[PDB]
Formats: sequence, C-alpha cells, structure tokens
Amino acid sequence: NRGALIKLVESRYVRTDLPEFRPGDTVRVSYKVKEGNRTRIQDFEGIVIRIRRNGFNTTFTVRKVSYGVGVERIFPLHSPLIQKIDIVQRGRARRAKLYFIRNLSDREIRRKLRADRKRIDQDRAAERAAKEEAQK
RNA sequence: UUCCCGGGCCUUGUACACACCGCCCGUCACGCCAUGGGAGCGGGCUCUACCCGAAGUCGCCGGGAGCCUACGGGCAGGCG
Ligand SMILES: [Mg+2]
Ligand SMILES: [Mg+2]
Ligand SMILES: [Mg+2]
Ligand SMILES: [Mg+2]
Ligand SMILES: [Mg+2]
Ligand SMILES: [Mg+2]
Repeated sequence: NRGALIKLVESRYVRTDLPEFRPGDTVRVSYKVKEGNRTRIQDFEGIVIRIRRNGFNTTFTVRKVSYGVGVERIFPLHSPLIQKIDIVQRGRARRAKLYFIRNLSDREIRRKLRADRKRIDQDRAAERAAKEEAQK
C-alpha cells in the first residue's frame, strides 16, 4: 500500500524556496541556460497564464511579448534550474487559466487584469512586518 | 482628208520639265524604327474606412497604498 505515499516519498526535489503567486499576476523567473558550454542565468518575465497543480511537478506557464512576438515559457515549479522567482506585480485574475489574453494582448488586458490590491497591500505589510521583526 | 504615221501656226488643260518612253496610286512580300490595343504582370503616388498603437504634451485620479513635505501641496504611479 501507500501507493501515492511512496511516489510522494520520491521527492527530495520539492522546494520551499520560491514565492506564492497565482494566474493573472506578473512574475520574473531566473533560469539556468547553457549557451555553448558556458552558463548564464537568463531572466524571463511576463504574466503567469496558468498553473497545473500536481504537487511535485506542478508547472506554470509565463507569457510575454518579445520584440513584437508573444512568447510562452512553461516551467516546472520545482525545477532545480530555477534560481529565484520575483513577483514583479500582483493582478486580479477572476478565473483559473487565462488563455483569453492571447487574442487581446493589448491595452484591453491591463483593463481586464487590474492589479490586486488585497495581495499587494499584504505584501508590503508582510515585508514591513518581517523587516521590523527580524532585527529587534 | 473621216482613219493610221510624221509635221506647222493659234488655242486649251496639266500634278509633266532627262518634259507622255513623263508622272503617279493602293494592296502584297522583305528589313528597321516608334506607337495604339491586349488575358495580365510589376511598380510609384494617392484617397476612404476600420483595428492596433511608441514617444510626448494636454486633461481627469493620486484611492485598499509609496516618497518628500514648504501637508487642504508636490512627486512616483494609474486611467483618457
Ligand atoms: Mg499511501
Ligand atoms: Mg497643244
Ligand atoms: Mg505612261
Ligand atoms: Mg521626269
Ligand atoms: Mg502597350
Ligand atoms: Mg488606441
């Protein structure tokens, strides 16, 4: 027995070091790349378009426009190749997956996605709190 | 003395004048050139309508928040 508990044992690859976010709010993920036997940390930053929750190997995809072409990247949420991920802004999604933005991509999405104050306000307030409460 | 040939004088018509064995016209054939049309093909300029929209000035907001304050202000920022 413990069919899932065994496969759930299987991960020493879970990682707690990355931030909370949901679809709709924009983030920036730094990712190890090769680029000809050298090594670089490339950043990729756009709206997170969706999140697939499987526990370990959940994955989340990020969309942005780059030099006049939309791009989506799909990252494994536990990937050993993610150095860090910063949330660069929060936004109010209204539904789980937003693919609908692909056929907007214009000003109409900054109207559809207006920033989520509740989670913004609780970020600052969480950052003031942890800042004040570490030192003294 | 009508007719054929040549000739003389006057006259008349002429686009002939190396002068009627003159001049000249239009198709057709050939060569060269330029040009119209032509299923279309390419390009330039332009107009109309609608979508998206940089930088920017302008206008409204500056609030569940920021910063400075000379705080019933200004700034970042947001929207048009
Ligand atoms: Mg079990
Ligand atoms: Mg005569
Ligand atoms: Mg003759
Ligand atoms: Mg002659
Ligand atoms: Mg022609
Ligand atoms: Mg517009």
